[PDB]
Amino acid sequence: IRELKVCLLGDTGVGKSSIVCRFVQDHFDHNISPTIGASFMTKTVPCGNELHKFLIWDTAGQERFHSLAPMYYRGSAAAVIVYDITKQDSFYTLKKWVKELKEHGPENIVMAIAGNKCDLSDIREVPLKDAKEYAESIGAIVVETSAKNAINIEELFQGISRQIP
Ligand SMILES: Nc1nc2c(ncn2[C@@H]2O[C@H](COP(=O)(O)OP(=O)(O)NP(=O)(O)O)[C@@H](O)[C@H]2O)c(=O)[nH]1
Ligand SMILES: [Mg+2]
Repeated sequence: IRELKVCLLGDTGVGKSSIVCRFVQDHFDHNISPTIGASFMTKTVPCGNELHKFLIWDTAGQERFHSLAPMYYRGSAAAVIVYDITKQDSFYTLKKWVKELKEHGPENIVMAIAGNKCDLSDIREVPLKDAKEYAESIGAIVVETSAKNAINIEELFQGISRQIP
């Protein structure tokens, strides 16, 4: 068993809790309420010839909670930074989280970007190519996901697993 601390960063409403909830519980609630404080969940996944037990810290995205964020991301093997493909604002917040992360988190932290709500493509505001370049220009992976339709949730975490010895 290889314990991996992962933290979720992103603006409110982007789907951080929905992603974890899909990953861990294989469940989606359209009426999932916001997170107050933080939420911890865990899932063990076989990767190569070793087990990866993800210790997932799903942080509350709301403004009043930013002041509590360094507590969860410090000591993290990886950080999942989530935007909402349907709101471009959520994509600039992603950049502000990346910055804080390169300044206050582990020197060697795995960066993964999730372009959540990809099922709402008919209202897309963030092209995949723009997110792919940004990810490449920061040594991060990018996957467009949908917690709703279970698209690339498992793959998002296979992305983290792949970038570790
Ligand atoms: N269509 C669609 N809706 C989604 C998807 N993921 C999340 N949502 C919806 O988006 C809303 C916010 O989801 P949530 O997971 O709470 O986001 P959050 O970033 O965790 N919220 P908070 O930051 O306040 O804790 C909810 O209504 C949720 O059902 C998705 O892939 N597709
Ligand atoms: Mg939440």
